Amino acid sequence: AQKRITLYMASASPFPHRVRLALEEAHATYEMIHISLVDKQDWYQKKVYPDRAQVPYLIYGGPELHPDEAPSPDAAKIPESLVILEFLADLFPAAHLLPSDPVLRARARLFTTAVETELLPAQKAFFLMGGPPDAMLAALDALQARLPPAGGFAAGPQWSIADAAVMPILLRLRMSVTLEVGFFAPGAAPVVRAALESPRFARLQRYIADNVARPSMAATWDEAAVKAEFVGRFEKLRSL
Amino acid sequence: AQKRITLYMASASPFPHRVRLALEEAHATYEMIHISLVDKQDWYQKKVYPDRAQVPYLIYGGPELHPDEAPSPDAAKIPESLVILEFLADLFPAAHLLPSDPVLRARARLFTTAVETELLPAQKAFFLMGGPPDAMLAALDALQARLPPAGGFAAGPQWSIADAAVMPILLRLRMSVTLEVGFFAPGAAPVVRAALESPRFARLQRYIADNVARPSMAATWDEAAVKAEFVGRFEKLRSL
Ligand SMILES: O=C1C[C@H](c2ccc(O)cc2)Oc2cc(O)cc(O)c21
Ligand SMILES: O=C1C[C@H](c2ccc(O)cc2)Oc2cc(O)cc(O)c21
Repeated sequence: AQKRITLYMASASPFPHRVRLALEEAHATYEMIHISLVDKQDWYQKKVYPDRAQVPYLIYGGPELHPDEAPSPDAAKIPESLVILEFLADLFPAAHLLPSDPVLRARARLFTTAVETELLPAQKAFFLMGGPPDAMLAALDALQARLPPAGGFAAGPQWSIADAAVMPILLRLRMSVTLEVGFFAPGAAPVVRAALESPRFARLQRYIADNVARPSMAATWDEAAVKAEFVGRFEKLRSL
Repeated sequence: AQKRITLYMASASPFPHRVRLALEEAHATYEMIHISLVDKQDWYQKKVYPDRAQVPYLIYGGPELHPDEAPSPDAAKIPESLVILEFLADLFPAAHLLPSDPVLRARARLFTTAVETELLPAQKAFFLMGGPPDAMLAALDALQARLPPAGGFAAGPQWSIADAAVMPILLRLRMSVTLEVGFFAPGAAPVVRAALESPRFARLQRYIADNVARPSMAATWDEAAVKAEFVGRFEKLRSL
């Protein structure tokens, strides 16, 4: 049997979306609970996750959870979207959320490492610090060249959690420069938008379409819900 | 030869030591090529690892490999010490470099996540940027508190690649503040050194001792060679 999975989450961040993708790809059974910035004050820092009150957060095991309850002592609390991706691959081995070959598992984890050390820093300096679009586009060149040039997904022919880790990021990057919502340099957003639609990113376009076609994306991507919450998160930042 | 392991390594840096600990714990057959961290052989970048020319770098498969040779095209090349650790737990499932339970595996990964996002940057601010010693001790307090208080290793009663990830940092940090070899603020190295010997850090002294008592330390930790290359690296960097 499958012990109980309750995911604490939100829509603006790419990070809960990563977890949902894997959960869907494993045809897992789970419930979701949403979490606001007022939830993290009133009850989610006091009652559920005191250390850092971050989502995403998996509760594995124990009984049915509703909002404002504390997780049972005996259930496991698992933060950190990448660890959770690894946990799901361990929990659902029949789903091959990671390939079986040790070298191709490394290749998946090297892909993710680079999303984290290279793609995310570039996005931050570009969308949040007004950096120039050259830097952003060169990070995207590099990401694209790490894709298998002979086609398929990040680690090769089979979908893996390396795809779950980057795809939420690319979708929101595209949205944020399509809506021009960000702390961009002047005209930076439409430079990046037009380049992502051009031949320089053919391989990446194809990779995005290959991921968006799988039933797991339709099941985890709600344009409006993400947009709504993405715009909001930008205004929070903006204020302060 | 379908299983040959060649490791590009060095002594001063913690990251190749992580891999050696794992190889010894797995009773793996392997060969080492020594890349100098004081005067890096430029054939390493030109013929072996052009992108980043960093150690550790693990060559899996193919024929015998000598210094000043390119690895075979048909062999796998794996950088990133934490990826290599996971790679070796997958190569050697019977060694149990990770526990079998998914929650305990997540526990190990979480522990490592914390070494990476809290301990290393604290060490960096401290050893490289001359930051105050109490900030460094605070990251050490937190590390110690994440250990099982009764005894045992990072993730439980069994050794795991999470001990392989943190033990080389701990050893070199001790050595570094004991010889005051670093860009420390006046009097900050002795504060940390004396606090590491005091009853505040007794649980952590235990952890280091328990790890050092395992055969894998004697087989991987040559303190005189580490110190020679660590001092030589530091003096070179200072002169610049
Ligand atoms: O999921 C991660 C991310 C974590 C990490 C997080 C932040 C950081 O700066 C570095 C590493 O390292 C790991 C180490 C592992 O053995 C397995 C893992 O799944 C991870
Ligand atoms: O070893 C790592 C570290 C890498 C990482 C590097 C920098 C960073 O900020 C976060 C993660 O992420 C991972 C993700 C995985 O699924 C498995 C892994 O072994 C790793």
